[PDB]
Amino acid sequence: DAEQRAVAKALFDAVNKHLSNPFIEVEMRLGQFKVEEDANFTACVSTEDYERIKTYLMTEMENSSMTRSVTHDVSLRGWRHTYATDENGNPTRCVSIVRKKRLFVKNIVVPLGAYNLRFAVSTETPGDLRFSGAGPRAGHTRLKDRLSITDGMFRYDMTQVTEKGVLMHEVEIEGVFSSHEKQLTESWLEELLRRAMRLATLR
Ligand SMILES: CCCn1cnc2c1c(=O)n(C)c(=O)n2C
Repeated sequence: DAEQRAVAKALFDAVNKHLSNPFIEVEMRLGQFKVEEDANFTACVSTEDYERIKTYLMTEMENSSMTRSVTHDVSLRGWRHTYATDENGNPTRCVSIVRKKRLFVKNIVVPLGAYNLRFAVSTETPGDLRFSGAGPRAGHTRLKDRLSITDGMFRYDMTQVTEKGVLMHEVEIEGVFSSHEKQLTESWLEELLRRAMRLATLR
């Protein structure tokens, strides 16, 4: 509690200078270190931990708005092309083209036995949609089966990502702001830690 307030202030003092940037995004990702060979941190949770997180959120947030989308992402020259998906899971039309620029990244200290937490602030700038002419297979692709639960200023994202045949499970929390420059405050960052720590320690 007392230390949670300190890290919330440390996060805010580092992110404060960036809130004037348009298209800024803030996220807290569950994950773990040294779970695949060539990577340091991997933003994934186990299959059964994903499921236990799901029912927790389904029960404690059953009153909240819930969306559900299947999309097909293509990484190409640093840009991410998002495609809509048909009944078979296959790409149709390109809906958005965005470029992600990491601004600030912080590792959150976590209780022993809980999932690691990664706090990231970045810009996701939309781009010229004519670049969809490259098609949905010009680069590495990820099929994303996302369940989003929006609760106030927080959006929980639970995603099954099929990539090169293997299916991974991802859990993250995003900020839902009308104006992040005015609404992302210390007390918001303190709550983000509270809610992320709850998911990370569900065992
Ligand atoms: C990479 C610089 C060129 N470029 C400028 N804007 C772009 C690109 C691009 O390659 N791709 C794939 C894009 O999607 N956009 C929006």
